[PDB]
Amino acid sequence: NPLFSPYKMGKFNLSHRVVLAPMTRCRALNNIPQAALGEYYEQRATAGGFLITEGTMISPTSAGFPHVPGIFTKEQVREWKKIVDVVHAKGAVIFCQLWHVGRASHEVYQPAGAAPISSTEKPISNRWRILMPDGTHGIYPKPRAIGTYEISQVVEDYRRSALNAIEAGFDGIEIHGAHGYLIDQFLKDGINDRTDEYGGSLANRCKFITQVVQAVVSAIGADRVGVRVSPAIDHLDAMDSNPLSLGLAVVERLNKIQLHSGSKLAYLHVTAARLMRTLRNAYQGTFICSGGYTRELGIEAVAQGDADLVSYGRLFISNPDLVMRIKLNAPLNKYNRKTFYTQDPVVGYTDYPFL
Ligand SMILES: Cc1cc2nc3c(=O)[nH]c(=O)nc-3n(C[C@H](O)[C@H](O)[C@H](O)COP(=O)(O)O)c2cc1C
Repeated sequence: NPLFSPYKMGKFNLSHRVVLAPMTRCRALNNIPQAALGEYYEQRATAGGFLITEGTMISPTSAGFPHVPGIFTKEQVREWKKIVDVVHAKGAVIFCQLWHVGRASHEVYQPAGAAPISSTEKPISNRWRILMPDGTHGIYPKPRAIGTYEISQVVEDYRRSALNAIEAGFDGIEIHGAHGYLIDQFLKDGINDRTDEYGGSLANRCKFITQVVQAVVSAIGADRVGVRVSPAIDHLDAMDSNPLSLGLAVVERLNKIQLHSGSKLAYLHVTAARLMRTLRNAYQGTFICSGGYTRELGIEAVAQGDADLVSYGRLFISNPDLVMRIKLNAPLNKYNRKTFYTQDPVVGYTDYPFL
């Protein structure tokens, strides 16, 4: 089983290649990490195993879900440190995913009910609805297209959040540039209708993610920085006319950032020759594949060299010992979609049984 051959992910030595994918669970009440999160990640932590936390707010305007953790206040760093210690006390490596939803927000999630910010003024179409704090579903509003000065301010929010994560004890961070959120709103030409230096050509549309990665790399180091993208996922109207060309353009800038920094990024994380094999071959460094992978598909991806690590999402919600179950080829538990985003600290969160 190649999933349990060790792997060197920069400075971190992993004992297996099963990774916990980032998953918003909405148990961080009032954007403050709770003790339930520490129990949740501890259940899933393994000695030498890699964990990626739920998307974490970088600023008061970055949230589009209820009760998602932040890492932009000192109270948030204080609470995150207790969760990181418990995870580290089981021998695991943990990255904090920095997450800005962009236009994928709503009045109720914004300070003073302000409009969400984005690369464009176009809202997410009527086909998608946002989850509201009371469990209902609302309408995505018109975002406010930000200028270039505000862009550099959002980049500074990524930078300050990356330092706060290291302050909390995180081994590193992952840049959330997937699933049609703020960074994807600049990447995809189905959303980015700008005419300034951040829109139009592939180079202009890759400029925002390039500045975000360079800023956090300069702050904490490249080997503590992971990047996640999803060129071929159309979530929230995040379509590109050429997802392969866009994905290869992003890899080219990531490869260049590593050359200009003298170090490799922690990894490239792609969720969805296959599109995934093409980006892996083009990227000079560690590759994590994500999306619909099983035990056999993950074994095969590592054996054929398609990826170095495999992240599992939904199966990790219902199987806290998913790493052990994959090792023993033990039957897995079903997950309950109803409690994906509820607020109970136990029900549908930490009460999924171990083997
Ligand atoms: C409830 C839920 C929350 C998720 N939250 C995030 C997130 O915050 N950031 C992210 O990049 N992906 C998020 N994802 C996507 C997963 O990380 C993963 O890419 C996707 O679930 C496919 O993995 P799987 O088929 O193994 O479940 C989430 C998925 C689910 C089901």
